[PDB]
Amino acid sequence: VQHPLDPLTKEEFLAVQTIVQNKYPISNNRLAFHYIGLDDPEKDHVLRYETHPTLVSIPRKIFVVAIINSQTHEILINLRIRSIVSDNIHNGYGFPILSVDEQSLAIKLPLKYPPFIDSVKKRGLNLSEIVCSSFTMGWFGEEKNVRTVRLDCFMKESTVNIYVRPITGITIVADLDLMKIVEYHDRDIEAVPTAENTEYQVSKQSPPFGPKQHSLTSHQPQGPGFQINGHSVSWANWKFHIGFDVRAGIVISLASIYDLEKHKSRRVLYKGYISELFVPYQDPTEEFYFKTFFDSGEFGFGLSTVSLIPNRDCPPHAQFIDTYVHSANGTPILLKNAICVFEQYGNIMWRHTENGIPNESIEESRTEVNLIVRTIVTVGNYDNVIDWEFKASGSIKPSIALSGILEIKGTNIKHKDEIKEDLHGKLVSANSIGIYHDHFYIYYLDFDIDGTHNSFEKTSLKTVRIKDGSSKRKSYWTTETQTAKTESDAKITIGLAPAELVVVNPNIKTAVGNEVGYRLIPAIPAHPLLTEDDYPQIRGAFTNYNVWVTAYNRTEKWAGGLYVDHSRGDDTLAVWTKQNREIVNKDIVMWHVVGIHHVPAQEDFPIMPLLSTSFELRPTNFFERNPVLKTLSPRDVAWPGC
Amino acid sequence: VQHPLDPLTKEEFLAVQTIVQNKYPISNNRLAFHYIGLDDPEKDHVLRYETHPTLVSIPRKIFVVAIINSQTHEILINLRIRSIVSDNIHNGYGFPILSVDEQSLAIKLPLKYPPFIDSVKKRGLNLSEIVCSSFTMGWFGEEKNVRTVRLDCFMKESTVNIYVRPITGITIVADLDLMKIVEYHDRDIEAVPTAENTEYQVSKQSPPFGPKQHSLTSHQPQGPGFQINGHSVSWANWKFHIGFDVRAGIVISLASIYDLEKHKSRRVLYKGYISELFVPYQDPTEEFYFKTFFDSGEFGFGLSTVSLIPNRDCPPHAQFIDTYVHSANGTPILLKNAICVFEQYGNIMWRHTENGIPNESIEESRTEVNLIVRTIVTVGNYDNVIDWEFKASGSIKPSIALSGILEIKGTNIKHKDEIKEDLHGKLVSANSIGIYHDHFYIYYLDFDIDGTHNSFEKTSLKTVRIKDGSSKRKSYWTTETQTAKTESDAKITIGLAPAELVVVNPNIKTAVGNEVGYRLIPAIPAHPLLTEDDYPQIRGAFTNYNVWVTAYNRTEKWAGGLYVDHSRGDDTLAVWTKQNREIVNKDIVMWHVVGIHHVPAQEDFPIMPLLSTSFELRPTNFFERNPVLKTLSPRDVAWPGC
Ligand SMILES: *[C@@H]1O[C@H](CO)[C@@H](O)[C@H](O)[C@H]1NC(C)=O
Ligand SMILES: *[C@@H]1O[C@H](CO)[C@@H](O)[C@H](O)[C@H]1NC(C)=O
Ligand SMILES: *[C@@H]1O[C@H](CO)[C@@H](O)[C@H](O)[C@H]1NC(C)=O
Ligand SMILES: *[C@@H]1O[C@H](CO)[C@@H](O)[C@H](O)[C@H]1NC(C)=O
Ligand SMILES: [Cu+2]
Ligand SMILES: [Cu+2]
Ligand SMILES: [Mn+2]
Ligand SMILES: [Mn+2]
Ligand SMILES: [Xe]
Ligand SMILES: [Xe]
Ligand SMILES: [Xe]
Ligand SMILES: [Xe]
Repeated sequence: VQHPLDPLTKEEFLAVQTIVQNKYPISNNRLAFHYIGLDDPEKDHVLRYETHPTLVSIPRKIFVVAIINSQTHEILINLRIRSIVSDNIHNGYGFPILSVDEQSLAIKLPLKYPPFIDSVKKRGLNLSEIVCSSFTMGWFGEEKNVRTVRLDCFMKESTVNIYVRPITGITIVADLDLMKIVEYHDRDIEAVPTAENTEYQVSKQSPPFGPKQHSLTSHQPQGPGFQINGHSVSWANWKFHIGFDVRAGIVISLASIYDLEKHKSRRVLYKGYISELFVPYQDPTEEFYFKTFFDSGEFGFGLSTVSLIPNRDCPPHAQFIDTYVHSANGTPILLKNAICVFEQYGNIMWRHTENGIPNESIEESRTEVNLIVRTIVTVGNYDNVIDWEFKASGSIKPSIALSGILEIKGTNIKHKDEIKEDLHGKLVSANSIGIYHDHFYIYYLDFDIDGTHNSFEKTSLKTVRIKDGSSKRKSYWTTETQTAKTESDAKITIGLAPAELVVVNPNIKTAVGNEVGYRLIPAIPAHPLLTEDDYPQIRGAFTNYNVWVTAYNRTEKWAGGLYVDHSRGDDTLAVWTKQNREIVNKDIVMWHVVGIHHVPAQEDFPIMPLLSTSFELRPTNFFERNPVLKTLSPRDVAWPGC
Repeated sequence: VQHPLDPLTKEEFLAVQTIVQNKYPISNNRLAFHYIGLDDPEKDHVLRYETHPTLVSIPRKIFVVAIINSQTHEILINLRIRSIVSDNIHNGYGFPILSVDEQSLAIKLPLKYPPFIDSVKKRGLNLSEIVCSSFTMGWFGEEKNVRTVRLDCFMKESTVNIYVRPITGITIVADLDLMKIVEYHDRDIEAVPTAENTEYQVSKQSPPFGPKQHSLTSHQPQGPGFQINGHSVSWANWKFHIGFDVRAGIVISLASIYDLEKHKSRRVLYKGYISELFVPYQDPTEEFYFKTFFDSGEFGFGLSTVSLIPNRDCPPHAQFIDTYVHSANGTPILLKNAICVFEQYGNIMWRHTENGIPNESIEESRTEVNLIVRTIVTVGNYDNVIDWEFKASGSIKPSIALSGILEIKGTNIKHKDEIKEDLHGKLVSANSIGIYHDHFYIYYLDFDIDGTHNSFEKTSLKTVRIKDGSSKRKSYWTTETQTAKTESDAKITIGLAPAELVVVNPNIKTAVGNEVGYRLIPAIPAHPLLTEDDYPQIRGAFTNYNVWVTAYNRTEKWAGGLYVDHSRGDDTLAVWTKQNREIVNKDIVMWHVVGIHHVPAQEDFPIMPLLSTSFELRPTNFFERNPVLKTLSPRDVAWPGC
């Protein structure tokens, strides 16, 4: 019943807590769990299990990152035999994911800190309605290596929208290990933006409302087209596994599509997730220079996954999957409605109207039903709606949509005509600067296109000029396909030259002889605007290209490095690929960076309408012909479906 | 009841036919109507009519392009008084949109032409199962200016999928005025691809089918959220007018959004349509060198609009709008279900989960209902699904999706290993080359952002390096806004440098002082790969940039020129902008070129799954704040049961 790639259960978190506590009792040890996740089973074992799932036995192994007595420990546990197989101290740079508990403690410190109390009083602000939040500080060339954060504070009072009410102008640094403020500098007095009209909760808003949106009700006469057996999904011609990890968030594994013509299930994607985020702000002053969050490695995408609100975050009749996370003391926490799965209707699958045959009317239009797997991750002010969409046609469409709250920098300025220098953002409301920033996400995409042995092909589009009278045309374009030999050949800056980027299996061809493959259709690319030598850009060097390909390696999981808080950037994707390994006809992995540059506008305030992005992974000579040529539209059914 | 921008009614087409026949009787004149459309009412009159629609009287004026006795006539008619106001002969280069009737005659010619009959017999093909199609030939520097086309032929037999069964290797040129074949060269014998498994009609396919897709049934308890009064749509906070023209196809006009905070209807888009298409093939041999269709100007997007199939091309409960087109003799033809309007559910409008306030759980997620207006244009083998999507948030999202059939070049080659030279396409099936080609579409977007006096702003994102020790950061980015002064400043190649492109009203600002505007968020851009001096690229010079801005001019409607068939490219958007007019704080128009490079894959055969493209027009300081801050989700209703 339990699949080897399943997320950790309540029971497994408790056994981990127990096994680690046994070695390090809380009576004589300060013990904090900062990561508890499944140690990836060896791929060859997983592939053996797939073909004989009743026979192949894989032990559940757990990787744990724990701070014990102010030292970072890496602990591997075999849960079958309830033993610790290894326990090593991390000696390199960087620190684990911040825990929720230590943040909850850190944000109370300013409220009892006499210099903060005096700064607050001098501004005439109500101390009892201040909330603070912990921001990571990264690394800026210093040799000092301590677990410090910056604490920023905000007014609440008549609104819960705290992020639009900063108390701007105060430096507070807190050491999380010591749990105390180690630096304080009250620099500038800035007005706190009003609470008026910042409220986003319907219960706290007043009329008028509008425009009115008409309701819709719907029903599937034969129920859902997908079945979830534990974490294993069967839907239409697809099978895949839904996993979940406290750091990565959602993980799509073992994605295979049934080829009706060949009567065989065929692998596309062994493993797909978001490996890291990078959200660099563009305000170089003391107020914000340090704010370039790596959400996944600094806060945990899984740890920060929210409960989906039925009928809103997912359509009605969506099916929900609960997951478990853990707290700092190792206790499992139920995360209700962490993921949902639903079907989407209305799309045209394909069509043709034929009018070229005299005296014949021919038309055919068919519709598709698509599958969406959705999860939502909220880190502080940003909400990220993460979707994986599957289509019978074989396309997979990973998408990310952004909402939430702008990070506001407070200012005395009320109108644009008062601005006399670069504010490093747009004035989106009185006293409110929306600071310029980027969102970069990098996907790990372990394609095993019809098997593990794959290659990466760049199909360049090139212009040929005809000068020799051999045609009336002066020009045309044609393709020129190059196989990337090493990792340096697969570092692509999209938009420099026209090309299709394809992962193929060179060992498997269609009957006419084309290598089977999948191609990336990207959205308009964001490129880094920081300099390559800037400290946050070194740490976020995984954003240096839009696409990368590496040789598959178990231990290469996290693009910003295993330890991201205060990282020096000596363990990123950029660093790994300096080895310049061979990537021809072997197990390879694609990494794809997506992102936007955010120039805030007034529409983003006080809460922001969804901005949707997407890319498509499209079968490209994977099938002999259109895989949905023989796929029928869903039947028409008169309301109410009986 | 009749709005000035309404499409031509049956009655109006008949009056036009009558008026023109009365001056040019068919007893003494050869008369063909190639275009009959609404002569655009003057803008200042239309704006006056909007404010007083019961009082302002605009005469319906009709523009007609007719070939009369082998001369092209331009005829303007005032229908109120049933008179011809002007009748001028076109003396320049190029010819009108091909009529359906003359093509029907032209495609029969090969079947009675003894050299074709002999060429067909020599290949052993069944003459009674051959169908031919007329292809435009453009212009390639020759001084000759006649209405010729290339005729290509196809086998039918056990399939209606003719385009995948070419008879390749025969040149046939026919003069449409003379209605005869004026050139014939049988060059090469190529195998005709098999009919086997080319069928896309469900009634002509055999098992097995799959995967099974589950049905859905739906109902709106309070009916549709939109009303259509004639051609004027009211939905949510939008009003706009749906028009139709035999050349352009669908036209969206007078799009205004109600701003609840200001209690006022505010203009965004005066007029939006697809002005031209350009589909250059990349085979320079005698077989295809000439094939670079300008769909709209050569065949008519409106004339080529198909009837939408209920429940397939549009979801159930969509509302349909009939239009009229015309035949060559000027008779109105009813086009049932030419356009549909429906509402789309499921999207998150915005959300936030707040976890930063100790001991408080705060979450809010709202959904939006969006509006889709759809039409489908099929020219030969290509099907284009054209959508205009409106959102309560103010975004407009025009989209184009592509399906239909590949244009196949027949060949004796069965496997890729047999290929010894550039075939100018991919081998997608035995004997079947899918020839490389592009699709370029150009949109006319007459934004009148909260009024007619607008400017075009390029907000460049620039990297600044800090060297002088004033920050721990080495770098950041900021914005630099430049207003385009003249047309040369507004010719944008997207992807060269990072920037937001915004149309603003410089005379209207938000209370905090930002200019009201709308911004373009484009898809990954296609750029021309023909040389600029190639004959098709001169004719299609409107594709030379992704974005253009011109001063509003009534007569500048068609980006490839008024007369496209055999054009020399002396009347394109590129030519008009050599005037380099001023475009600061005045009535301006944006043109946006969208497109793809199509490298055919086997999945595209024998009929192709939908490839969807889109861009967003997003309000950018247009509103004081998030316009849907106070918009409530549609109410949830439980399935009633049985
Ligand atoms: C400060 O805030 C508290 C609520 O947390 C309120 O009871 C009190 O009256 C406030 N003080 C002032 C000066 O407004
Ligand atoms: C896997 O990658 C890491 C470095 O990123 C390295 O320590 C290890 O040797 C690699 N293993 C292989 C098989 O190359
Ligand atoms: C040619 O096709 C017709 C049907 O259009 C059929 O009746 C006839 O027998 C065919 N002849 C050959 C040579 O197959
Ligand atoms: C309006 O457009 C036409 C065609 O491009 C041109 O001949 C005319 O001069 C234009 N008006 C101005 C003032 O540019
Ligand atoms: Cu942002
Ligand atoms: Cu195409
Ligand atoms: Mn792989
Ligand atoms: Mn305008
Ligand atoms: Xe995004
Ligand atoms: Xe890919
Ligand atoms: Xe498209
Ligand atoms: Xe725009």
